[PDB]
Amino acid sequence: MSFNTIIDWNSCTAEQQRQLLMRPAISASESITRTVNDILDNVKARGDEALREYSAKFDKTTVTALKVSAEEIAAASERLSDELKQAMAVAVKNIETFHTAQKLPPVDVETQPGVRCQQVTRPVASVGLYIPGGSAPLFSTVLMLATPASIAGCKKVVLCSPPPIADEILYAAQLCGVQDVFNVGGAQAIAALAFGTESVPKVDKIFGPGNAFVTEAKRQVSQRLDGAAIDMPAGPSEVLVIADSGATPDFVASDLLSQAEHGPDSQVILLTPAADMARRVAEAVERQLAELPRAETARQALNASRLIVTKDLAQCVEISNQYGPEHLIIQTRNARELVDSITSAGSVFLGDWSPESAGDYASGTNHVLPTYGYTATCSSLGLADFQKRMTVQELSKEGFSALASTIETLAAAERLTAHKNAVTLRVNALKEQA
Amino acid sequence: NTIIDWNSCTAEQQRQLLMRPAISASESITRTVNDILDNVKARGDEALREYSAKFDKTTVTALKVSAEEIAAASERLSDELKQAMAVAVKNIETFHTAQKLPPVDVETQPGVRCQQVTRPVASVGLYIPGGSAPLFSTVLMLATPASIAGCKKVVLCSPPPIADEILYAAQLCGVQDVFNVGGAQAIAALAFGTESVPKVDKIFGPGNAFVTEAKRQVSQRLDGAAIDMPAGPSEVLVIADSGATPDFVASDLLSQAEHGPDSQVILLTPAADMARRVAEAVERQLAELPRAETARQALNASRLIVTKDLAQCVEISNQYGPEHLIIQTRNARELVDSITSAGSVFLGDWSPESAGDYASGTNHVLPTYGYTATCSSLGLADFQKRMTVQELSKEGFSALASTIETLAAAERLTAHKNAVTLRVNALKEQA
Ligand SMILES: N[C@@H](Cc1c[nH]c[nH+]1)C(=O)O
Ligand SMILES: N[C@@H](Cc1c[nH]c[nH+]1)C(=O)O
Ligand SMILES: [Zn+2]
Ligand SMILES: [Zn+2]
Repeated sequence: MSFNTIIDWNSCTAEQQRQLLMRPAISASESITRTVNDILDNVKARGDEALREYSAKFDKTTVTALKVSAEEIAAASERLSDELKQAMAVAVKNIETFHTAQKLPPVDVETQPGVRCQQVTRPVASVGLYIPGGSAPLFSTVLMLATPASIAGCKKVVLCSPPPIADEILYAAQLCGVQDVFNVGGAQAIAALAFGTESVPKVDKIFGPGNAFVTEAKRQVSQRLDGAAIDMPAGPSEVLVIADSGATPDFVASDLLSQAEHGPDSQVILLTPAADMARRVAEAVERQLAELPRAETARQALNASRLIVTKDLAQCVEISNQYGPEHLIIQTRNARELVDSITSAGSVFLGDWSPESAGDYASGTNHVLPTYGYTATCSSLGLADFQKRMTVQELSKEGFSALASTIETLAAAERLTAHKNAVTLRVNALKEQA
Repeated sequence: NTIIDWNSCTAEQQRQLLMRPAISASESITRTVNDILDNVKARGDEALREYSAKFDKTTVTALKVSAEEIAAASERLSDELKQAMAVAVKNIETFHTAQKLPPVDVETQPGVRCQQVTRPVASVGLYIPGGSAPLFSTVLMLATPASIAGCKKVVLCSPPPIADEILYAAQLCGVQDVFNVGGAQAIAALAFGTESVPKVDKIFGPGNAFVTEAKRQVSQRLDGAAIDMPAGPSEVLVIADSGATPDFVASDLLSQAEHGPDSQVILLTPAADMARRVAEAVERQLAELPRAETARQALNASRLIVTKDLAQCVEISNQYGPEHLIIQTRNARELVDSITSAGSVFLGDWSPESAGDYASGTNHVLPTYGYTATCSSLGLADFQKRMTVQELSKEGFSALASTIETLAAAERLTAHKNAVTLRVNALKEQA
């Protein structure tokens, strides 16, 4: 249906092989940047009045109260089925158990007698969460963001989403303890969280992906001093599946399609030692695609897919590590054995019964992951992103005295007399006193 | 001098007192650093050698410092220094090794195994400013964590000629390659790589305005590389009570001030008497510092503030979020819990900033300019990444299947839902 079939890796030239491992390039659109720039400055200078002006020309019912009332929340709540509410409770319980398990053990050591050094954590005081709106509300992200923030001890957690806000998002927010929910979206919401308005509190860090304007807004506020920090840069979503001859074509295909339906820009890749497996997966994908209700998105994403036949699993791992996929699914006989050799990936799924779908919703891991190659240096969203590491040290007189000569020597070597003098004064004071 | 009586200040005058300087970032340098990167990415080494002629008399030939050139430098250093550095490295190594994250491995539900593991950042490049007196201590601070993290490639760039202290330092911490390159071009070389300098995944280390600007740029490019953290002027804030020693407080403010003319120096104390004595001690000590023009210049921005009580010192400190916080009070340790924002904290009268900058073992590469609000001190974590792993058994998956379908269904993600149904049906037929 307008596309490729399979690629024999070793049949490609060294150059072509390097072109596949590369991801598409993004523009900059001098226009969107300028548009977003004016949006941010406007929101900072004219607050809620400015937000209502945008709400006006962007809606048939200009928003009045920015903060969703507690009454509107309880109403949305009752309208959801018990089935769905219970499903969310299961997801939150497992997400909570996994992230709670990431709490850093205390770091407290005496590098040498009398020289006590510690590392303690402090939560980011206030965080803002953004959730896109629309037809199909991806309320699960609310669970992924608010849960870790709650566990970290963040003092303030607020959320913005394009009005009207779905009952699922509102319920997901209440369930995770989100304190305030605001009727704002796009680059304006990011600006509202980053700068603050009469209604929206200024937060220290903003979490949550969005469209091109949300992404640009997050980039801009992270680069401004009067702005705020952000969770991570965005990029197209990806999935790489490593499958041997023992995998089930339909399982492989269902995972490639799950990722593909996340957007026309999703990158889906299959690495398999078996040409036969590749062919079967390609056909399963075609057959399953034909049953997908609204598969135009999935269809377009598949045009950039790559079903690669390799020499063996070792070459599969070599290729995967060079790529560093956001999601890595290992459907091979010795799945867990390979993990150790996996040097780069956002989140790994092992075996036939670990669908990407299980991780997006209820296994407990976070589905907010690095993509577009950022897997090379950034990590999966976790507890650490809602905290800060602070260092503390205390030297006793004895500890200080034994380290003094070393400090003076080094300070003197760097020609920083005042640093050296700070030690000398203390040393003489100690001789004196006793 | 000039003592500030905090509470006699208008609420506005107050925040204006602690406010940090503004930003220049003059387009002049934004462009200069830009065309510099492009050139390096297109014409690699040929570009680098063209930039050596310009800045500094080196006309660099071989970019990589030879092993023989390093051994010679090592021999020219005194035993006293070499031994000083071993103490530093040993302590730094001990503190960062202690930061290792114990592995996370749990079953959120029976048969649903979730783990968090760590992987090192593949390759990292370290930048060290040159000059007559180089702060070679930064080498120990960056290269030691990189060694502990298990980074496969660790390289360092520094303006030629590179002092012996830097070469020895690099070698002691196991840096693999040292390159005769600096400024905005050294950063571009690490981000894009050249025929001699390898492309790295993350770049660490502070430097002048051009280095700072190049890091920002390469961190904002798909073709570039990630960086450790944004830059800013260094800061020191001392909280001292009636029991503190004027000369000790002054020596810490001056330690920070002697770094650069933009250093922020701040004293908070509930005793006017103490503030006045500290100002006098600063005056006396200043007159004896050789390279003290900049220290005096930094002090033009200093603040000697008198608060009403100790609690108010903690309040102001938390609002500011200083890079270095020194607590010279009689119960320093107990105050720590109430400190919500600071880069590195020093407790008591025997914990001078100098100790932390050199051998206590903590890292002196800290977040500043208010970034302590969300950013952290450099540590092991900045040289690695967390990767999650999950494996659901047949039982675990079956116990979660319904939940996943219900959720996927609500988000209208059909393929996500069908991935579960396919598996549930397969299990039913094998049951
Ligand atoms: N795949 C989405 C997460 C998700 C939500 N629902 C299903 N999946 C992401 O990239 O964040
Ligand atoms: N005080 C410096 C580090 C330093 C290097 N040498 C002496 N001190 C800082 O943390 O910015
Ligand atoms: Zn998904
Ligand atoms: Zn210092």
